Amino acid sequence: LPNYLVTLPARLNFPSVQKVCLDLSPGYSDVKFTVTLETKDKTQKLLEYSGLKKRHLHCISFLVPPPAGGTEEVATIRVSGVGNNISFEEKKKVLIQRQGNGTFVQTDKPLYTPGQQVYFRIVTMDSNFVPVNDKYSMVELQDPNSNRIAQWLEVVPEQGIVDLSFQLAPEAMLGTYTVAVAEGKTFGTFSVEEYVLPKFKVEVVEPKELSTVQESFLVKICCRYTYGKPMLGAVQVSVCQKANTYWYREVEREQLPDKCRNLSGQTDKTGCFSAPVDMATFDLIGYAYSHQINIVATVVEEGTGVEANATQNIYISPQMGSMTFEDTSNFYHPNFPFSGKIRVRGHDDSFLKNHLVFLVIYGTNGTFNQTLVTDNNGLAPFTLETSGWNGTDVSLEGKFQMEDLVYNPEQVPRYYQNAYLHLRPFYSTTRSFLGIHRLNGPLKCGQPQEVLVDYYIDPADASPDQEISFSYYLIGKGSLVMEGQKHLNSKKKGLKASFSLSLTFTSRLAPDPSLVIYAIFPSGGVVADKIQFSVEMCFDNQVSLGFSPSQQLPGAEVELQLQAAPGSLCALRAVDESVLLLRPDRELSNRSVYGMFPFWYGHYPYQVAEYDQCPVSGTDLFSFFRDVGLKILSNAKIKKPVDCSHSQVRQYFPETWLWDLFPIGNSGKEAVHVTVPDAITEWKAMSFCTSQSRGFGLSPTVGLTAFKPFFVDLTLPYSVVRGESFRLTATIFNYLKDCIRVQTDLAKSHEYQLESWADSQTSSCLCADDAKTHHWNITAVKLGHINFTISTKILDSNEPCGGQKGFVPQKGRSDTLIKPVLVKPEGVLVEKTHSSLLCPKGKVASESVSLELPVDIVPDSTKAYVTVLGDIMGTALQNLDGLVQMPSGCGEQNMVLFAPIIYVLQYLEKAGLLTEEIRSRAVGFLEIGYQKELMYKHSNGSYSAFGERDGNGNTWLTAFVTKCFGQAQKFIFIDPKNIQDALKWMAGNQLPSGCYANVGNLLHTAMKGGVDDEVSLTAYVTAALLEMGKDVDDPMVSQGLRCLKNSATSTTNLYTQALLAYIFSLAGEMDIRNILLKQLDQQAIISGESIYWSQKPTPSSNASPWSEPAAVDVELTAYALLAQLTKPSLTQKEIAKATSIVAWLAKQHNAYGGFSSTQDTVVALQALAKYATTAYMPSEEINLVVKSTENFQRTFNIQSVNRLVFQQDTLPNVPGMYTLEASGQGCVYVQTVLRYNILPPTNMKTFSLSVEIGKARCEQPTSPRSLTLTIHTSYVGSRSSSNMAIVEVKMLSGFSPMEGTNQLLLQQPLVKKVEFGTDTLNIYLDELIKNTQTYTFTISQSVLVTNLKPATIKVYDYYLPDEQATIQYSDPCE
Ligand SMILES: *[C@@H]1O[C@H](CO)[C@@H](O[C@@H]2O[C@H](CO)[C@@H](O[C@@H]3O[C@H](CO)[C@@H](O)[C@H](O)[C@@H]3O)[C@H](O)[C@H]2NC(C)=O)[C@H](O)[C@H]1NC(C)=O
Ligand SMILES: *[C@@H]1O[C@H](CO)[C@@H](O[C@@H]2O[C@H](CO)[C@@H](O[C@@H]3O[C@H](CO)[C@@H](O)[C@H](O)[C@@H]3O)[C@H](O)[C@H]2NC(C)=O)[C@H](O)[C@H]1NC(C)=O
Ligand SMILES: *[C@@H]1O[C@H](CO)[C@@H](O[C@@H]2O[C@H](CO)[C@@H](O[C@@H]3O[C@H](CO)[C@@H](O)[C@H](O)[C@@H]3O)[C@H](O)[C@H]2NC(C)=O)[C@H](O)[C@H]1NC(C)=O
Ligand SMILES: *[C@@H]1O[C@H](CO)[C@@H](O[C@@H]2O[C@H](CO)[C@@H](O[C@@H]3O[C@H](CO)[C@@H](O)[C@H](O)[C@@H]3O)[C@H](O)[C@H]2NC(C)=O)[C@H](O)[C@H]1NC(C)=O
Ligand SMILES: *[C@@H]1O[C@H](CO)[C@@H](O)[C@H](O)[C@H]1NC(C)=O
Ligand SMILES: *[C@@H]1O[C@H](CO)[C@@H](O)[C@H](O)[C@H]1NC(C)=O
Repeated sequence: LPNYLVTLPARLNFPSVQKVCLDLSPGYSDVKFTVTLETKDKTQKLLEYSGLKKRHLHCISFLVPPPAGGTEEVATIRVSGVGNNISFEEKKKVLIQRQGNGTFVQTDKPLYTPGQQVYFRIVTMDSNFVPVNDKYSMVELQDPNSNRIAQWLEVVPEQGIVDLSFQLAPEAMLGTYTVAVAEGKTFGTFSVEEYVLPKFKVEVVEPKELSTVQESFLVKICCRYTYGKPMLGAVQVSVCQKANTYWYREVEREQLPDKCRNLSGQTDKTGCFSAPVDMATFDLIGYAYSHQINIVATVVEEGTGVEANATQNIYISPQMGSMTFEDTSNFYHPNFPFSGKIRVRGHDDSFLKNHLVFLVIYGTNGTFNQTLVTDNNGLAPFTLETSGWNGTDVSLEGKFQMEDLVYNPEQVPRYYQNAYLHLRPFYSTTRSFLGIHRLNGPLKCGQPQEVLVDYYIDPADASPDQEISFSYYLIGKGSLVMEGQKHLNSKKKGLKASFSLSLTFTSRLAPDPSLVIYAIFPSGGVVADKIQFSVEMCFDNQVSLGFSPSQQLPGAEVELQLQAAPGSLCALRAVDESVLLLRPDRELSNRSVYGMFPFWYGHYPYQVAEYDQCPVSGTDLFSFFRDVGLKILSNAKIKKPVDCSHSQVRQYFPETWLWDLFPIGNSGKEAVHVTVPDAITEWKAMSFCTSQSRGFGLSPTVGLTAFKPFFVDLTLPYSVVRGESFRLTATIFNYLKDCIRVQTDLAKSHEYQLESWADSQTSSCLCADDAKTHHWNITAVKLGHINFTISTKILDSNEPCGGQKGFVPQKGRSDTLIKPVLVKPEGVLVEKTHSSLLCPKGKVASESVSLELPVDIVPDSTKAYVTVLGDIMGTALQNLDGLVQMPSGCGEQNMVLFAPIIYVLQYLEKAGLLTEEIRSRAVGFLEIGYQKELMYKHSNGSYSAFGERDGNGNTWLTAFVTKCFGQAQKFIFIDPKNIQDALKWMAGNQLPSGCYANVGNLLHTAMKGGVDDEVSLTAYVTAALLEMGKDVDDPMVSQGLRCLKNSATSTTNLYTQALLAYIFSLAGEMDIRNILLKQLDQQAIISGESIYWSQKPTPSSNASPWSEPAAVDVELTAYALLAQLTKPSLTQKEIAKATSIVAWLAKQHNAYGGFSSTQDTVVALQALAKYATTAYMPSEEINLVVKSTENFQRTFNIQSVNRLVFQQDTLPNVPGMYTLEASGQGCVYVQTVLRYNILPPTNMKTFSLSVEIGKARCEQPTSPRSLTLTIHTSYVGSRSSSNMAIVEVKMLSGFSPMEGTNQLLLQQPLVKKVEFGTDTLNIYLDELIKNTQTYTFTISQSVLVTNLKPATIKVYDYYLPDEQATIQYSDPCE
């Protein structure tokens, strides 16, 4: 009878196109076939084909119909063949399933410091490696507290690629961040910590995984600096084996002592110490000790005493070798030779060449032995004659050695990993053979490959005149790739010959494709073979990367050759090799891209898995197609009839070098020139590109070696004082093989004095892996930043440098390093500010400033300038990042750089002056503020002044922060979970009377501005809510307002009156606003035309022209000015009263648009924003006249175009009298700023301040000097307790706080946060009482500076700069 064979994949993908094949044996000229696909919605007639007079295999392709269930659906494949007298039908079940899309997220590094800009990319592709260009609903970024800190909505890719960036905050939240795409369904993570710290690295070079067969192993501990030069010092080693912890507990049993072997010694001139450690010390065998050796190496530097450690754990493994079966199947053909290979490896996986290995054959006819020898690739080929096997199962085992190893049973056994193979005979009803040659190695993709096919045809299955049709099949990834038929006429080649197949491996073919070849004889029998290949993981878009040249000096040019398909867009990544080495994670690799998709599935899915229905009552041709994911319908004898009776510590993470997108032109190649970085390290680079024509591509990881012959290092102090001598330490390092003559020149300048003088000139000779140190005594002369230029260069010297001539390379002859050092003047800088509001109403408006100088002025510190702007807010606009020159490290003090930006933008938007250049600058500032604040978020959602270092949230600061994040949603993104969880916690702390409890107090009495009771807070929380736009019908407002009505009846405090007047100006109860505003007028102090309020007693009448900002008065005056400006329609008499209040608040400014502290700088600029929003006028032309005594004059111009422009000019004239003269129409804000240095006055009016100095060993001149400071302070001021306190400890020149100075102070009383600065240590104290407090820490000297000038210890109330104290301290050995 004639046969048929229908095949199609068992798993059909809805985006993919699949094939269904039909293999017809001859004899169907009257029988018509129709292969239909029967689903739920339709019956799709796939293939419709009648038979021929010969054997003809006819495949078709078709589009997969949509699965009905949205995700997947089981359908029915039906094959029917209707003829004259023949009618038969057959069905199978198949699985249609939606394709998975695999999305990846690549960050430029996987570890960042805070303040670095994080760049990342997002591309979605399908299993055909085609980039998806659909829009994404939401890309958001999450911080370690899982607060949503940025989002981009409706991002459209460019050729499938999304390129995004985010600026980290310079102290941003430490930990693991999360990048979410498409509602959290696909994501990636990256880390942020502080690093780059170590000066040198202790490296354990020789430690590697050990084996119990070693008698001793050599521990090699090499110590080299971070730039690579060796370091001399003493080494101590601790090579221990700890006792294995055991779960069982028994009385009077102790853990065994750690078997150790301690070693000590010194490094050689390579920086390495080495000593063998015998394995007899450690119990290599007992369960009572752990199987790991722990090596602790601690190295103290020769001379300086700098200590560093290293820990490497070494697991011990007894395994000595492995063996695997490659190029073999799990089946065989009887009577014909079965070939294979045996791969043999040692304990380190090296290919063991010419190794005698034993192949043992287990069978029914006896145990037979063959000896094999391996080749240079570690492969041992064999061939077994299956004619003597009688068609039975044979179990194969490859052994290293024949006799079994004899070991003591208590001892840990070393074993050899044998290879095993179970062979089932292929059931054939024919006596023929079909056997396929297999190819060696992972095959190169795209190249045509010739595969040889051996065959024998027994004459009892087919006549020797009959033409023989072999049909072959090629499967990749569980789908049909290639098909064909090889016809062989048995007269031309005989009945024993071979043929070849010309195959080409593409990317759509799997990394493991399957070739199945079969032929049906007229008896219905089948003979087949199945072989799987190893292909390189390729892509249809060839992307290459290349550097030209691949080695270059730092600072020079280099050509970056980038190649892809035409029309491709490429995403470059150039990274320090240390970054790819320290986390070899899922960085983008060919294995990672294939790893996204389940390509390993090549079996029937369980929804359409074909089981053998056995009546349970209490390797053939079908098994080949199931093993490649192919369903099969056939009537030939294809199946066996069913029988039923049952990281590391290697290096730093510096700059991401290159991160750009490059489009590839029509040429297919693109070359750009990039400048090589100054750092001496090797750069690894990779590129990935997308094209709609060729799909995704990926490059090889190519390198660029930035190498310079010699490196120089500058050890310089940061800041020194005038009159001091410091030690400039310059070291010169040689990385070459040869000795070079080097001459190091210190550039002569008039800005410092050299004590070396003419002794500095020489030319010392420096050989290989060698270093020469150069020092200069430098007396500090000029004040300011002084550049120190050192030019070290290689000479063409003929003197004996090394024995032969001194080497001169042709590139890298002269290295020049320039490092500046600040020479700060003595004492403390003082600032004085006379800010003026001149509104020329057509007339000439005039004011006069007198620059009076004190007597004991530190020289050259005198500078003064004048700032002119067309806007009263404009001084704060230029210094939004620098409003207050104070530490901003608490929960509230950070908000001095968040709140004022929001009111400025609301003013500039409502006045329309908001440019995109300004909006882009400002928006980025708020993002840096938002991140710092979230470090003070608690887990419940509230905020405190120091985060979780406080026990609870603070009621007032949470209401203040919530006020700002809601109004920030109009400009930048804010997570609503932060707003809602702050409101959820504050609603819980609302008291029954509608007032708010002061959890964490109402803050300090000059911070808050007031204290009297809890009603004072009920004022602010309701005020903040209404600022946010909340309703009067809001439950937190309405119950809040109900508590504020009976307590507005008999209220006495001046602050509380001005605060309440703001609230009822927002609440709309004008009846109570006017009662409180009139109580303000009777307390108003009018000085000239200025109207302000003050809780402090009235001065005589004299207000100093220079700013003396009472933070009580400044904050208080704005809350009145705010209460005035919330009447929705303003009279010209109310505008003028607001104008009269303004003429005092604008005078108290500092040099940066700030005032004196946190809230007052916020509240007053918040008020002046509401005034400038109300009183905005585009100024026509204001012409300002500046006059001085000694022939100095200056004219500025202010129009509506430069209203916001910061215009500044310094006064060349010595301090005298100056005259403003404002003419035009508009208003011009003019500020006068004076600076000088005086000696710090020992003022002890509000705080007691003293300093004890602990005993340093002055008689030790080669010890890193330690000074132990003991500081005493107390609040002797008028009130009971102070506010939050700063202890500002300026350092001595060349000193630094020791390791653990943070952790020392935090345990000591009242300390909340310790902060080390550049040259100043700031300590936060909660408050200071009248009890003398004592705080002690130790500082050490890192750079020698002599003739030490005194540094300044300063203690001051943060929210009251007027309540301060200042002392000095000096070196006791000087
Ligand atoms: C893998 O990615 C593809 C490509 O984006 C996803 O297919 C797309 O899914 C969307 C949403 O279901 C389809 O848009 C819709 O079009 C219909 C008309 O057919 C319209 O009535 C809807 O309102 C909607 O706009 C889009 O056509 C479809 N694209 C293709 C080529 O079919 C697919 O869902 C992703 N698969 C997975 C598992 O994520
Ligand atoms: C290698 O050297 C480093 C640096 O000397 C060692 O790290 C240090 O370990 C000590 C002891 O645990 C830490 O001090 C402790 O800090 C906690 C708070 O963090 C405090 O409550 C304790 O009272 C104590 O002072 C110290 O912070 C830590 N330093 C750093 C920079 O991590 C490290 O343990 C050494 N490793 C080996 C194997 O020798
Ligand atoms: C993933 O891609 C990497 C490239 O980043 C592939 O690395 C390749 O590794 C092989 C094996 O070392 C190298 O193949 C050799 O090529 C020479 C001809 O240049 C040939 O004579 C040798 O017999 C050998 O086949 C190859 O140079 C290297 N690079 C590239 C670009 O192919 C890696 O194989 C890929 N991995 C997978 C699983 O596909
Ligand atoms: C101390 O040395 C540094 C060099 O390390 C000096 O800074 C340099 O100042 C010059 C000014 O002529 C800069 O040249 C120009 O800079 C501008 C601004 O970016 C640029 O548009 C020009 O194309 C040109 O390159 C030079 O780049 C700059 N170098 C650095 C690294 O900032 C500094 O002025 C010296 N200070 C003293 C007190 O000696
Ligand atoms: C530099 O010269 C000054 C002169 O007073 C001396 O005191 C100091 O010790 C010298 N330092 C070095 C490193 O030579
Ligand atoms: C958070 O607030 C709740 C009250 O809602 C309080 O019980 C809890 O102790 C607070 N936790 C912290 C860490 O502030």
